[PDB]
Amino acid sequence: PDAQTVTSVRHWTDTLFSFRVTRPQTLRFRSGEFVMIGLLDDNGKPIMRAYSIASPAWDEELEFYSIKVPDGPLTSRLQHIKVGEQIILRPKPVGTLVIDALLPGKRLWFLATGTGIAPFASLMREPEAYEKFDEVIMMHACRTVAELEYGRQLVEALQEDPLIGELVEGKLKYYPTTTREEFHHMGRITDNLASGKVFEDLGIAPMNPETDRAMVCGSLAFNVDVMKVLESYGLREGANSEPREFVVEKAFVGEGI
Ligand SMILES: Cc1cc2nc3c(=O)[nH]c(=O)nc-3n(C[C@H](O)[C@H](O)[C@H](O)COP(=O)(O)OP(=O)(O)OC[C@H]3O[C@@H](n4cnc5c(N)ncnc54)[C@H](O)[C@@H]3O)c2cc1C
Ligand SMILES: Nc1ncnc2c1ncn2[C@@H]1O[C@H](COP(=O)(O)O)[C@@H](O)[C@H]1OP(=O)(O)O
Ligand SMILES: CCCCCCCS[C@@H]1O[C@H](CO)[C@@H](O)[C@H](O)[C@H]1O
Repeated sequence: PDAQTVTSVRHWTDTLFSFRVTRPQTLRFRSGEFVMIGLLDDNGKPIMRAYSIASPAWDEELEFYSIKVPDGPLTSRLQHIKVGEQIILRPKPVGTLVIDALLPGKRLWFLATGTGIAPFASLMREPEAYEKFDEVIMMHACRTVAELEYGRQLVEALQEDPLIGELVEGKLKYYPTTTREEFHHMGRITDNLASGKVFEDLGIAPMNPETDRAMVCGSLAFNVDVMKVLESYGLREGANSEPREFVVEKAFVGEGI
């Protein structure tokens, strides 16, 4: 188990923060995968938790998007982490949110809620996504506007980039929504896909197995409800052994805070 150093921290809300750490020279992974990271308790025993790598495979540094669960063994501590301090990292990537587990196609959808946007923060900055697919749709649903900030700034920086800010724009469509606070676009991913509102707002054709591929990341309940909506459009679940139209992964275990 490696010990890497925090090089920067940013707090978004009273329950969300992101940070970057040095990457082990040897660590290799595919954008979208996750690894175990953690801290030591008081007796010096490791407290490890799965975490999607929020940064792309080519990024020399590792990024993470994290929840804050006071009373949560890991994040009650991790939320206090400072630049210069370190985290325990098991350099062994895994996960079902890899491009290789999807049949090639034209449109790739990223469906996420809460911190579930983490593996897509990585995949949206992954070159392969824009060369194996013509369009990338990022649907991010959270309760408030503030919880969408991390994703917004990330997406904004890609579209404003002097060199590719225009190459991405037009190919990457950002569709954030809130379900509690007022915002120009609201509603759950499931409802907006079922009613067809999102196809409407983005001016695109309905979803179909022939052109559409999807990756889902949220609570287990979300994942289940989303799978039903996807299957009702013709798409099917795939895997690395038998690639299909969509793949899913739990954003966290339990009902979530
Ligand atoms: C494949 C996989 C990947 C994950 N990737 C991330 C990630 O990139 N970032 C991240 O913050 N977490 C991620 N999680 C959750 C993560 O593993 C830990 O649960 C998180 O670090 C909280 O740990 P804790 O010890 O502070 O609280 P825990 O005791 O683990 O959880 C207490 C409760 O808080 C809630 N909770 C935990 N994590 C979240 C979350 N992210 N969002 C909303 N509610 C949550 C759940 O109800 C949980 O039961 C991932 C989980 C899995 C299974
Ligand atoms: N089973 C589900 N299907 C679709 N959307 C969900 C589901 N469960 C929660 N959501 C939504 O995902 C987001 C994050 O929720 P949470 O913070 O509780 O984990 C919220 O917008 C929430 O919408 P809503 O507020 O309507 O439940
Ligand atoms: C020789 C032991 C190296 C431990 C590396 C993994 C990080 S461990 C981590 O470290 C922080 C300060 O760095 C502490 O504040 C925190 O409580 C502790 O869990």
